[PDB]
Amino acid sequence: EAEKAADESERGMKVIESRAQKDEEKMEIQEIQLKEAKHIAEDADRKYEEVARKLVI
Amino acid sequence: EAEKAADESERGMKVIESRAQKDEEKMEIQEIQLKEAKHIAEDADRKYEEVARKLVI
Repeated sequence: EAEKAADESERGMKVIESRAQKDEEKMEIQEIQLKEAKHIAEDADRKYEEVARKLVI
Repeated sequence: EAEKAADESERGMKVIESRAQKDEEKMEIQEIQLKEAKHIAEDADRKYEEVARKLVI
């Protein structure tokens, strides 16, 4: 009985760990995309303010 | 042997569940901030285009 319980727990542990690792990898990719979005936002903001100042002059 | 295996399996399942929930939260917040940043980027690009045209005029 204990052997059966241990094997079932082992299988559940392995599958849940695999799914967690894959979702973690995708989360890392999402963070990379967020960083790129941050950079694009900052660059565009600088563009806009510079152009507005030049237009005023 | 079975007792020790069961204890280790329980601890591993606990830690994997905690890490999985952490990953889900990170994925959610990453997606939210990503969408907000993309919308801000769209707004900035539109503003840049409009002010550039006015500047040429």
